[PDB]
Amino acid sequence: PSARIMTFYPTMEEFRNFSRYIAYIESQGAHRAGLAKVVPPKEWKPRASYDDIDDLVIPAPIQQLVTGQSGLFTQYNIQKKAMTVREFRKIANSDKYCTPRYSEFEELERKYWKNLTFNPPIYGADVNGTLYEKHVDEWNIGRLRTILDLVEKESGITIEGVNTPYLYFGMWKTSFAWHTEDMDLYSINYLHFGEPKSWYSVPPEHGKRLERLAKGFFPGSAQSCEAFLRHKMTLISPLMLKKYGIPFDKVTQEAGEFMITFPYGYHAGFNHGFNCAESTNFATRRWIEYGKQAVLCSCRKDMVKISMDVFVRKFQPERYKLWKAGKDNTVIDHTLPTPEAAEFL
Ligand SMILES: CC(=O)Nc1ccc(O)c(-c2cc(C(=O)O)ccn2)c1
Ligand SMILES: [Mn+2]
Ligand SMILES: [Zn+2]
Repeated sequence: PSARIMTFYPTMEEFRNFSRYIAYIESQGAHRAGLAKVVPPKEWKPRASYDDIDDLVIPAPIQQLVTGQSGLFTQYNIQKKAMTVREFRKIANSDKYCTPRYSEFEELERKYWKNLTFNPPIYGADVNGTLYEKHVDEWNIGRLRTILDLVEKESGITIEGVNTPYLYFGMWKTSFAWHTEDMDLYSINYLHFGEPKSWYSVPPEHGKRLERLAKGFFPGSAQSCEAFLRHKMTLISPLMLKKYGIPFDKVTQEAGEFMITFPYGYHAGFNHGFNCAESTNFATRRWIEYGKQAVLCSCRKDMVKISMDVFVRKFQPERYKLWKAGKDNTVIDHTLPTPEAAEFL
């Protein structure tokens, strides 16, 4: 109602059916913030121990160089040589790169935005893989069983990090820039272990305002691409958002907790120290209209585009002809929960 980030605490019985619970948190309005936390039942664990992954290879570690001032920044991601987790961790916990001393989140937050452009960190990002054991059937990021699977059930198409899992090994001050998901999908993020990850979110109903702000500050960027925020290079501080009246909220994700982003929910954030997160995209019936209307990067060829055709055919058959003819003028109402939420309404 205030479009603020909500947190949920499912029972183990509730935790069993992933799609149904997302339908439930949406019936509670969680999607309005564009971001929600889910704390799993105490009984649940995805892997017995994380002690046997020191030899896992991070194929393409990136150094995050950041340039900018007064709350506006551009981030250049520079690929470094491959690396084992053990090698990463020891860099991460080294004195040069480890978390500074701090009392409250607010202080660490100030330190992040103050030292953003100094001493570039390394982010072990976009590693193909899962840390779930094969037997875990609840909230398994490797096989969430949502209608996004249609991309690989009806079509034979695989998209790394999108319907397959990605691992993110973070250290202090590693960042994810402001962005929505590819095709404005949902995403799920599970923090396996380590120091926290802090998130900023803008409600989907005020997302355009964020985009107008960004276009204002980066007009050359705006001109050379229709959706340059999809480059995931743009950092904008909470003080800049507050100054220009963009509504937003912030939340800190601890180890063992899930974050869900919702369609067209802009988010950004940073890692507090050494940690590991797993994520992928997923969809619900509500996403389809977002997919249909998503504005994509127009300046790169290696970017993610999902043929919406099969989703329209299967879930909106009465609109298929109209859509295919270019006359579908459905307007998205960001406050409405996905259809599956009828059960709880
Ligand atoms: C390097 C890249 O393609 N960026 C990217 C693409 C899609 C995403 O969902 C995220 C992302 C990453 C995180 C994270 O690094 O923890 C959190 C939320 N979103 C980051
Ligand atoms: Mn994301
Ligand atoms: Zn582009």
